[PDB]
Amino acid sequence: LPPIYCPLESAIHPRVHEVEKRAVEWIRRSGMCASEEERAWVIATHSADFFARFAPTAADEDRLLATSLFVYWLFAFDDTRPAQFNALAGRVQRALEAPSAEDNGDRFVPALQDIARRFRSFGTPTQVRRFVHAHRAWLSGVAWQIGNQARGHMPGLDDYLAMRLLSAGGEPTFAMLEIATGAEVPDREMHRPAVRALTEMAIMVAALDNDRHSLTDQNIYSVLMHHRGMSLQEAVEEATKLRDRILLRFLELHDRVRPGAGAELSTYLQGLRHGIRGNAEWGLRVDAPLTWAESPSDSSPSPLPGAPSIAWWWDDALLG
Amino acid sequence: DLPPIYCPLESAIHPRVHEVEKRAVEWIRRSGMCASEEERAWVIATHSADFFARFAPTAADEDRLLATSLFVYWLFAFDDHRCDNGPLSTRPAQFNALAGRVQRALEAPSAEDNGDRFVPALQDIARRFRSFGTPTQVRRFVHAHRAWLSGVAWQIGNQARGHMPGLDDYLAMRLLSAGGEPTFAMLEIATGAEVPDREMHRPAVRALTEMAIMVAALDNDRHSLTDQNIYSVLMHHRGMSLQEAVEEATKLRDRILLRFLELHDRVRPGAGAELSTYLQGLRHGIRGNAEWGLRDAPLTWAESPSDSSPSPLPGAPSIAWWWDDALL
Repeated sequence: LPPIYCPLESAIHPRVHEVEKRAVEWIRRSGMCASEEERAWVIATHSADFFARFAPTAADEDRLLATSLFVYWLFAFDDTRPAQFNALAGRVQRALEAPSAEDNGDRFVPALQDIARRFRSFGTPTQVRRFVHAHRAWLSGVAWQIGNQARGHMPGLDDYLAMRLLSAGGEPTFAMLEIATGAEVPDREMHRPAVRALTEMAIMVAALDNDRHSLTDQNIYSVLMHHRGMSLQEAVEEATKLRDRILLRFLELHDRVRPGAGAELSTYLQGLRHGIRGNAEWGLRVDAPLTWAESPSDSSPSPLPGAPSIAWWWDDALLG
Repeated sequence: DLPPIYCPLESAIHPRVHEVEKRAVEWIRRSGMCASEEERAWVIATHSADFFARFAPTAADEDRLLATSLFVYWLFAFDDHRCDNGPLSTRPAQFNALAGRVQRALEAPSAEDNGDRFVPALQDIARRFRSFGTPTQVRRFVHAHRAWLSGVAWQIGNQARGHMPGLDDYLAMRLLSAGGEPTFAMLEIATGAEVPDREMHRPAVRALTEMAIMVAALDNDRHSLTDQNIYSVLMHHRGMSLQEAVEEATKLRDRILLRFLELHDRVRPGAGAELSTYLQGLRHGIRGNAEWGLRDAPLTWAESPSDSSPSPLPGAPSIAWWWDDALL
């Protein structure tokens, strides 16, 4: 119901329409889609538009295209029993890490191995490893989500946020920023806990803005209605306060970290911000005047009570 | 009828192994990881300090060898109570949630246990790793850890279904499920020798690491001799007798160790000091895994490999890139 708090930079790659054209071509020739109907559904995600908002100045069009292809792949992959899914997650992950892996008629594997080949031609082995690890973390979150559903386990807030941090696909999406820009972030800066907390907070906000398409009954609203005995409206109210409070922490930690940051880490952080805005904006649009909340619905500087898995995001002692 | 192991690698053990084992035994008693005295004695009897003292035998800091040794105890204990034997060993849906809760606890110190006695123990190990490892080395460990849990989740999925994976899926799965990724990723932590990203992530070093892990895994399948292991896989998929499968298994394991030795000899000369140390660790680890498996008494080793082919293994495309030098 209420308008989104997002005081972050909005921009989109100027060559977005050219990337999109090539991406529609790759989707058609990729084998990942059985019928015309399924290819139109994938094309209709507008994933080139989505990702062009994450890396709006990427110098290499090919880089943007490759990264964009994976966002199309991820929406096509998302669209299985836990036991089979755990095997499928293992095979798909192996194919990403081993080019000699063979498809065995699985329609997703050749397409991901084509994305991986492209990533290997542009990115350092280091950047490829970051993407590989982010990819496994997303697959873990999806395995967790499919598990809860098969059992009829509605997770509490803490488990839901931990799981949705992985299952929403934000880890692999944000790990593509460097591959798209070419700006290699040194280990010493990338793995600073402060930078990990910023990455996870960007991911968590994009995930909660995606949930907002209550229009998978494992979502923040279901979780709060089931565990707090709230109505839908009391839960939309409570979800917005949680989310706004996370993005308020992100802006605060970002302003403490940005000043000292080198060129490559600065580009990456601008990416986090472009991606949070891009994610909210793309969700609302998929050129109408959009209204944005000028102010957060909850301004508390404190950790979320009930969510101890994310409280370290607020512990400055632990982030230095 | 069990042929001796081909392992012409350096066997060595930390001179302070007994001092570290004593501290390890006391941590175990205080950890809360063990419900009963029978469990404490089971975990102590793994001799995991002996095990990892063979992986990092010149570790300058005893506290680093202790912390990495604790995770080896933890791993045996978590494998035996939550992965291999209890209600979760055929309940992938419940395991996927545990894998998620444990992995999150490793990455987030503010995480709460929720009635899990394995979690506070892991968090203590994690606190140790963050006290003296770099954030980079901690992330290398965290990522290796999730990789191992994904293998176990795959394995448990296969078990619930009574699905016997083919050779390709079994080697892919077992590369993860046998716990070699997070075991080998603790070398740097024990040792203190931080390997730069550009060296660590080199396809050649990744392949040497996978090969080290795959030999240790198949040495572990041998040590344990329906069940998903190399022997049941070859018996089911090639219609072999146990005896033919034991011989086929030794052959393919020996082929992988030969490629590892061959790639090692090409990479080692140019390696800087930290990558050299890491490499030595892979070698010490393969041998130490095999040797700890067979235990005072004289051990017999095979002098020659049972198969000397220099090409990729038939029926396992997922590992063929270990032999592709243009890619490495």
